[PDB]
Parts: sequence; structure tokens; C-alpha cells
Amino acid sequence: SGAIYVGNYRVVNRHLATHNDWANLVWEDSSRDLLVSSTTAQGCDTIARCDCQTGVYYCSSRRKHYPVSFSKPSLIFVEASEYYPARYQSHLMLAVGHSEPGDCGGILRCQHGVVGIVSTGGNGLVGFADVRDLLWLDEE
Ligand SMILES: COc1cccc2c1CC[C@H]2N1C[C@@H](C(N)=O)CCC1=O
Ligand SMILES: [Zn+2]
Repeated sequence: SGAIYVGNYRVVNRHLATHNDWANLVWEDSSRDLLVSSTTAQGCDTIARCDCQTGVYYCSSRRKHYPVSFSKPSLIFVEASEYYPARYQSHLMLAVGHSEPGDCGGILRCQHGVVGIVSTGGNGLVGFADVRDLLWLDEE
């Protein structure tokens, strides 16, 4: 589990969104595994606006933050899970690292701020849903 709290937005994995998230929906995209809902309180996270390929992510199944090198956001084939059939997921970045299903929502960050959240895993790889192209998270 986990979310990004930027401005009056809460960014979560679409597959982990709550009824309150759907009832206060701003934007959602199944192909990216992302959903954004509105919040009453202002958040403290800042979004990175960069093309970094190195950063650090939080792994709840180890209680640890790991430094990783990750690929550029791309269209990647992801195997069937309890949340999605086998499909192409867009704006996904891969790194070598430990992940388990409940690690989804952990933040990946670089020197500029939050880059994305854990979205997929298995086989010693971890995939992150990028949020750096969502410029509207910084306003309104
Ligand atoms: C961090 O999220 C995960 C980590 C480990 C396992 C899994 C997740 C998300 C779902 C689940 N999953 C991953 C799929 C894949 N990407 O290879 C294959 C089958 C499967 O059940
Ligand atoms: Zn950066």
C-alpha cells in the first residue's frame, strides 16, 4: 500500500483505490495502473520534473529503501495478476529489486522529488508507474 500526497491530490495504484477515492475522483488510467483523488488537507510530497534513471524506492516487504537504476517509462508486457489480465502497461519503468504484491504504492524518488510508485513485480524485478509527465499535479 501507499500513496503520493501532492497539493490537494492523492495518487494511488488504481487497483488499490478505495470507495472514497472513487467518490472523489480526479483522474484514472487503467493502462498506467494510476488513480488520483482529491484531498481536504494539503500534502508534502513534491513531484520530480526530470529524466533521472537512478533513485531510491521503498520496499514494505523488507522495511527498507533501496537505491536502483531504472529504465525510461515505456510500454511493457506484464503477466496476469489478481488485478489485471496479461497486458501491456504504459509509462512503466523497470529495475532489479525485490517486490511482492503488497509493496505496490511504495515511492520511487530521485534528487528532484517523487518519480513514481511501485506497480508491478516478480522474478527479482520491480516496476514503477511514472508520474513525472503529469504536470497538472503541481497546480489547481
Ligand atoms: C509489486 O507488485 C508485485 C510484486 C510481485 C508480484 C506481483 C506484484 C503485482 C501483482 C503480482 N504479479 C506480478 C505479475 C508480474 N508483473 O510478473 C505476474 C503475476 C503476479 O501475481
Ligand atoms: Zn530526477
